[PDB]
Amino acid sequence: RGCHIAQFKSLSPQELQAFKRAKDALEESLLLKDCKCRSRLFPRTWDLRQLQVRERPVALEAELALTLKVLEATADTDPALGDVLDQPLHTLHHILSQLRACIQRLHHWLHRLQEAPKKESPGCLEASVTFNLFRLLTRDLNCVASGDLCV
Amino acid sequence: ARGCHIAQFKSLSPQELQAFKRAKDALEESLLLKDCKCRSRLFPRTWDLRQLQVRERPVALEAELALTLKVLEATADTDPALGDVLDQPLHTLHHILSQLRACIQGRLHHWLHRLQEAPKKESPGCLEASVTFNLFRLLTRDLNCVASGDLCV
Repeated sequence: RGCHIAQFKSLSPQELQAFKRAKDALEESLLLKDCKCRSRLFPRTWDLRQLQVRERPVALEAELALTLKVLEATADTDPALGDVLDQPLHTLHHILSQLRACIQRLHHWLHRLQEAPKKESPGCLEASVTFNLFRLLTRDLNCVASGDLCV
Repeated sequence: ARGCHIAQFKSLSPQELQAFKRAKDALEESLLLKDCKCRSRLFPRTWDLRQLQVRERPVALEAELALTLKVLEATADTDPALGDVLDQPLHTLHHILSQLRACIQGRLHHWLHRLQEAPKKESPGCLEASVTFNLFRLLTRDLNCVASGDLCV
């Protein structure tokens, strides 16, 4: 019952760093092929602040679920890269779990995130969630955790 | 260029870092839906300036820097929308290059050779990527190391 979503507004130096190592390793694992994408999963032209407050949670969760799904596919396919994603992925689960435990126009975007693991290559998706990772944790997440004072 | 003054680049500024950060974000977005990646790594995480002796680190940083500062210059010409974001960063990037030059006159030779031979071995999509992912490390860790001389072990 005692949820405290306002905790995710802040994140922390420890988490941030552990995520950076993940990103630094991922990007480093993306450089050796292959080609990427043919569409954009997370355009810098769109933003969670577009929807109404009550809808932003479901978008974030979806976003999370996808980026969680892909980084799991990667963690498996590359054991060495899995050692740097192990804890970050765990924290990523904790965030989403807490999200759905405390929540109780957005379908042109949602439906699109459905046509992703079936319309894009693994490398593409991996690059997508990787570049978007930091925006998810610090910006998008912060936005939802802040409710009515996120405009 | 009227002396050696790079200590001003040790901590940089939250101002500039934001401009580079948004620049890095825009760069990555362009990379998503375009010409693939590299066949080899230009900036291996295993490779570090601290491995070199203090007197040769500035040179290595110089090579690392000019490479990215070129690939970016090219990008800002091919994709002008990106150039409005890369604009100010590049000026700073040049400024540190200029200041750096005024400070100067085995494992090193090979590294600055793969970088010097890079623009004609890897794809433009590969280049724009290697220097983007290495951007931050260069501005914070690598640059700072050269500005710290002996005190960077």
